[PDB]
Amino acid sequence: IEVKPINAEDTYELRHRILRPNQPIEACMFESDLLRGAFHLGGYYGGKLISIASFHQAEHSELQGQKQYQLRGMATLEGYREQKAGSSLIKHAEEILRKRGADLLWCNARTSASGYYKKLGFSEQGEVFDTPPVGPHILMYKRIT
Ligand SMILES: CC(C)(COP(=O)(O)OP(=O)(O)OC[C@H]1O[C@@H](n2cnc3c(N)ncnc32)[C@H](O)[C@@H]1OP(=O)(O)O)[C@@H](O)C(=O)NCCC(=O)NCCSO
Repeated sequence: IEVKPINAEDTYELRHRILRPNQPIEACMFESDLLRGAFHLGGYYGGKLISIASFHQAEHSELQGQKQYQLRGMATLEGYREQKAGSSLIKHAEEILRKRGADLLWCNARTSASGYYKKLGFSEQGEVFDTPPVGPHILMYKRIT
């Protein structure tokens, strides 16, 4: 897997295909892409973008740490999962975040992906909640100090 910077617009196709296929493409144009300091990473394999992840500064009222970042749009294409594409994006992002002085990385994780974030050292906080129309989510976080 090769991890490279990508632009926000480069994420829409895979966000749409993997995360939100039953909504218009506009549902994948996350407003948070337009928040200060947002950045995006792609994982490439055999000449194809196959994994994506997006990060921006956002301090969650319920997590402790002066500077926090949120992960959105975490997805790897079927056929290319279980290759450490996702893990590679997260580790690369952790370097960028640590260099920026961020204290923690959090996600409103799909409960179906909770084991993935667990393997990457995230913890669950609070209770499972629903996010229309994309189902059960749970707050998860990793302290990176
Ligand atoms: C969740 C994921 C992004 C994972 O991507 P990946 O590239 O396959 O991850 P990876 O780095 O190869 O996997 C890392 C580890 O977690 C495990 N893992 C991956 N997906 C998992 C899941 N859904 N549940 C539990 N464990 C998982 C892998 O088996 C691997 O474990 P080992 O090291 O023990 O073999 C991908 O399966 C996916 O896109 N799923 C559908 C969309 C989704 O749910 N995205 C997350 C939304 S959170 O807001």
